[PDB]
Amino acid sequence: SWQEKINAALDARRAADALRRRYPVAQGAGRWLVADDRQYLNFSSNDYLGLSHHPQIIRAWQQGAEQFGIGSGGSGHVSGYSVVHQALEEELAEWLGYSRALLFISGFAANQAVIAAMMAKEDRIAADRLSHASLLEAASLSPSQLRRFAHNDVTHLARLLASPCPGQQMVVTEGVFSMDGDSAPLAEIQQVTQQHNGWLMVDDAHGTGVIGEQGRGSCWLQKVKPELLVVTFGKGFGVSGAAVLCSSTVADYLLQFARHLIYSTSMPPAQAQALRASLAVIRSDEGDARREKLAALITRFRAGVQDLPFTLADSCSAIQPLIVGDNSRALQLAEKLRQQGCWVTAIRPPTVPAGTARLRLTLTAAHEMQDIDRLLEVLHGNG
Amino acid sequence: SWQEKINAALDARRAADALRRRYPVAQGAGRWLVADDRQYLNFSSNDYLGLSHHPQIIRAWQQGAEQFGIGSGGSGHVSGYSVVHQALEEELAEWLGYSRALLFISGFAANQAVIAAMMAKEDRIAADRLSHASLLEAASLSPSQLRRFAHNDVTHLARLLASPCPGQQMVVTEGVFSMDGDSAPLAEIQQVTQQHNGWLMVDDAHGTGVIGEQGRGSCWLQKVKPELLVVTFGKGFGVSGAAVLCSSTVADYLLQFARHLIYSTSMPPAQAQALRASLAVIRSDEGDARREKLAALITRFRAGVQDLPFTLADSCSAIQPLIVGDNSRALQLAEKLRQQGCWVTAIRPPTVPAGTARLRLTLTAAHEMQDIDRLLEVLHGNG
Ligand SMILES: *C(F)(F)C/N=C/c1c(COP(=O)(O)O)cnc(C)c1O
Ligand SMILES: *C(F)(F)C/N=C/c1c(COP(=O)(O)O)cnc(C)c1O
Repeated sequence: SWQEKINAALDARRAADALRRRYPVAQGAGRWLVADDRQYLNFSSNDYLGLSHHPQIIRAWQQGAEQFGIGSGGSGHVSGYSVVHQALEEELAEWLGYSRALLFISGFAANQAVIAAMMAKEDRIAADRLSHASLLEAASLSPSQLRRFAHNDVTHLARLLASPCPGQQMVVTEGVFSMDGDSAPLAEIQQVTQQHNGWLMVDDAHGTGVIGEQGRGSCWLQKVKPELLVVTFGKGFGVSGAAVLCSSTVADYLLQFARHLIYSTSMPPAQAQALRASLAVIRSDEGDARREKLAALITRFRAGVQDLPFTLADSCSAIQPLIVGDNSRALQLAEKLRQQGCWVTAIRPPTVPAGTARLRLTLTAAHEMQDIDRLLEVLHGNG
Repeated sequence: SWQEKINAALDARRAADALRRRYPVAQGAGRWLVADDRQYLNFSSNDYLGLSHHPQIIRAWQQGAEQFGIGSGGSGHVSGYSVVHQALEEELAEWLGYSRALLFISGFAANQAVIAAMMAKEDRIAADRLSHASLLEAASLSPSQLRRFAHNDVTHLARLLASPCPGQQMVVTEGVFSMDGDSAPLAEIQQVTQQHNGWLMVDDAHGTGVIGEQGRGSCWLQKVKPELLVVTFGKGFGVSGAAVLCSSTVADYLLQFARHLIYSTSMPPAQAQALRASLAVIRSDEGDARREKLAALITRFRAGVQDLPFTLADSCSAIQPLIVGDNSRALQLAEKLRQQGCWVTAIRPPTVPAGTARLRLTLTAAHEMQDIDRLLEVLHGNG
């Protein structure tokens, strides 16, 4: 029966396997975390530039609501396409150097709409083995053929692409990777993809806003323009939502065929004003200050761990995995950090290679040097 | 090549076939529509209760931002599960009489996460031929078997279910249908689904908030509790987002397996406060007033069309399709309404049966009797 299927998918879970509970917080974004009325240094949010509490972004969200009300009313293809949506689209495209941008309610929605509209059964998707669940989930549902290349292995990607294919090949990878905060080799990737007449799709959720001149992100930093750029706004922009950046003809194609775009409610115009305000801060001198500060905090932390019995991943992004190895080790560590007021989150098997239990630490430009030193002090004292 | 595939999917579109452009508006939700600086009576938004501009909802969105900032910071399974998300979940579940509710960023996302997590290749989805693109799109991507039953045909549904199936059967339908605003026969549908040991999933996007005691929607009005209820908030709630309503064990199942829930950014807490404020208005005496007014406006309009050479669909929801038949007819009509300050949207083949060119009119409780009379006056004068 259905219940037997549900009770048994549940009942058959291992403990230190993959069971997951949600803890409610009063504040979850930026420097601090408030949980059951206790304040903690937050090293687990994705607010990399501390923009979630920026007063200009807050102000734009508030005044937007006064100007436009809240809900848009419907679809972009009906009466839900607001002048604010269109200004934001235009501002994104100009920023990142594309012809067009189309707004989406979330990155999952944007990654899904693209793949769904663009890939057919004859087609092939070549995706990095470590690509985000949203990319892979969609690629795996797609009727097209999914092939996963070894993380960042451009030789493998090359082989995958050179195999006879009855249609077209889309290559998918991330600008900054979710797990480890490492970058893809975009210049080389693009190079083999053009060699095989494929097109490239980059999800720069973790780089957007946070690196590059004016924060333009991984592609712009690396001098690569893929055919599809997906940026999402719930990380360094400090809000929520996403855009696909692309050419005139593909944006026209997506407007005709992308059902998720055709039939979904557009975002509240006030959310779109808050996104324009965030983009403005990101492109400004204040933008450069925040990115410089986050970089100095990363330097301070990486320097401080040299002395510690932990291993760091190859990241110079806000994402800093701290390899502990033994899961009882990690668990005990994480609970110790928490007891000392540093809120961190422990990642253990099966999520990652047995003996890779890591803390997935995040830093933001809202943090201060003395926070990093506290984290370091705490990592020293117990371990 | 890719470009040939894009240029040719485009180039090979028929005109009065399915080409679509987006018109930017200054205001798209509720009584009025502002476009290129002209005001129009808006008969094309999904703001059925006029709540998009309600001052208590606006106020909650604004003060939310002051209390919690904007972005949540990340996932519900990390530091993005706010006390406000949890109060909203609890308030929804209590309202609609379920054990649990899980929040989603949009209805598409919610319909996708459920189907994806719940349906396997052995399983079957039996969906109403007219189910919304989001339900069908997901059901069609699913590895499970999709079978479409004739609109509201419980005899056909019965046959579909009685066919040998190697797994489980999920029945999917809408509380109020998107296209025509008609209701499904939920009591009978549930009845055959239980007969065949299936479970039922209802998407009540178009009924939620707007009918039922305290606005509880189609299921509650019809005394049916399906196993999955999806409600979305961009229509009568006047905001954006969605929830799945379900049992303890299935919510636990969805928290473990629903990747779209596990790895997506949660909605801004301020958006969630605005949703709680909207639910409060909906459950209140003001709630009943708005629903009574929308009902009186529907009565006035349906009564006024009896005299006119158009045909109405079987709706007593805010959705009122006005059948015109001849597409040149519909087009000319719609452009005439617009020239007379009533913003309506014309739906023609191939979207609907040749000779079914209709205006898809919507009314809301923000409208007044004199708006309906203007629309009627305009429908009379030219036709
Ligand atoms: C973030 F880390 F909290 C969730 N990861 C989300 C993500 C997306 C999804 O977009 P969302 O807007 O959150 O629904 C797309 N790409 C990547 C790399 C990530 O991490
Ligand atoms: C509405 F009419 F503008 C769009 N129709 C959306 C819809 C959904 C999708 O949820 P969304 O929140 O807009 O992404 C799900 N079910 C139905 C019946 C409709 O109409």
